Amino acid sequence: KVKKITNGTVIDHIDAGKALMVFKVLNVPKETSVMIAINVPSKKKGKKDILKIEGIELKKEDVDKISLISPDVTINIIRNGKVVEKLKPQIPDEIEGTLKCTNPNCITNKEKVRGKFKIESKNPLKIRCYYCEKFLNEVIFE
Amino acid sequence: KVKKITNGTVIDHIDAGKALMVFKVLNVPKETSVMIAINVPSKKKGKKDILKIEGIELKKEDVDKISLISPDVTINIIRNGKVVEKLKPQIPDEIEGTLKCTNPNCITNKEKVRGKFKIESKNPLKIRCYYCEKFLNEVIF
Ligand SMILES: Nc1ncnc2c1ncn2[C@@H]1O[C@H](COP(=O)(O)OP(=O)(O)OP(=O)(O)O)[C@@H](O)[C@H]1O
Ligand SMILES: Nc1ncnc2c1ncn2[C@@H]1O[C@H](COP(=O)(O)OP(=O)(O)OP(=O)(O)O)[C@@H](O)[C@H]1O
Ligand SMILES: Nc1ncnc2c1ncn2[C@@H]1O[C@H](COP(=O)(O)OP(=O)(O)OP(=O)(O)O)[C@@H](O)[C@H]1O
Ligand SMILES: Nc1ncnc2c1ncn2[C@@H]1O[C@H](COP(=O)(O)OP(=O)(O)OP(=O)(O)O)[C@@H](O)[C@H]1O
Ligand SMILES: [Zn+2]
Ligand SMILES: [Zn+2]
Ligand SMILES: [Zn+2]
Ligand SMILES: [Zn+2]
Repeated sequence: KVKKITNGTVIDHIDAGKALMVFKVLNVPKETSVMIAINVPSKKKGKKDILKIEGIELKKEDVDKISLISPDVTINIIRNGKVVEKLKPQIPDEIEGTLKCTNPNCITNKEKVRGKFKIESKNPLKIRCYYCEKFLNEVIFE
Repeated sequence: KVKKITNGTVIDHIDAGKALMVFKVLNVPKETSVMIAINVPSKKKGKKDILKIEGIELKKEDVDKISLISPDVTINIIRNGKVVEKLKPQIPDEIEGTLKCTNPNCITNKEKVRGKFKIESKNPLKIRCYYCEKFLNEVIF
């Protein structure tokens, strides 16, 4: 019924309604061919989102960023139209820049100091700002 | 192969890379099931985007908004899994506010002034701001 990917990545089992957030964070080149399924059937999740990206094999850094958005996705490496590998995003121990400290008065939001964070818990996800040492109350990609 | 739309809308022939902007302006309910194809083959346009929405038949207002973003779209109404009607957008001659002038120096972008544009050409689409007289370099709501 539709053009099957030859070479690329299929980010499957994304929590329903979060594919657009994931896609934005990945920030792929403008001419990239992509298929985005939102709120579609899932035997495992009931409903889910899917991101199919042609011609790109995500780098570790991008892969792991996804873990901060949807903790149970399956990264499917496609080659010759076949799934040759399934990866799970890793929640990093530390993060450079990337996120916004949710403390309005943090030195990183008042001065020119790049963000720095540390993950202190994976489930639930708890991220502490290195500088003000306050936990983020939300995950925000800068 | 993939699940088809049973009842809803298939917005076809969207200019490549513009489906997300179109989807954003439609602002559909959070639980809406959707399929977005970006930069896919098209005999008619070489490359294009396609937006498929289950459970929603776009209202005229939305239809005409889409055209400003992508003038050659085809609105396909789906019922019982079949395209029962093929709609073409109507491009207005004038526009009140709605769009943001793409000229940073325009008064509308420095003071709180209600935008106003004139469509001087639909093929190709040329939208002129009444205040600064400059043509939009992009359709922004
Ligand atoms: N070449 C391809 N082009 C586009 N989509 C593909 C391709 N290969 C498989 N997929 C997608 O990758 C995902 C996983 O494929 P498979 O690994 O075939 O699913 P499962 O359903 O067998 O995997 P899970 O058991 O879901 O990991 C599915 O969502 C599938 O539609
Ligand atoms: N390119 C696509 N366009 C439209 N719908 C799609 C596309 N690819 C996958 N789907 C739909 O996504 C749903 C899940 O397919 P898969 O992901 O194939 O189910 P599973 O049952 O393999 O998923 P679980 O592994 O159950 O999440 C199906 O309804 C399928 O038709
Ligand atoms: N029930 C459906 N579910 C999902 N997609 C559909 C469904 N019916 C048809 N479409 C899509 O709607 C668009 C128009 O269908 P048709 O009108 O069948 O295509 P054409 O290619 O025959 O139309 P054009 O000649 O492209 O207007 C196509 O992109 C088609 O794949
Ligand atoms: N849900 C989908 N998932 C992935 N790819 C899709 C999906 N629906 C359609 N496509 C792709 O969109 C492209 C155009 O299909 P159609 O829209 O069927 O072509 P046309 O030749 O009918 O288009 P024109 O009418 O030529 O734009 C094809 O490559 C098709 O496989
Ligand atoms: Zn599956
Ligand atoms: Zn801080
Ligand atoms: Zn067609
Ligand atoms: Zn202006």
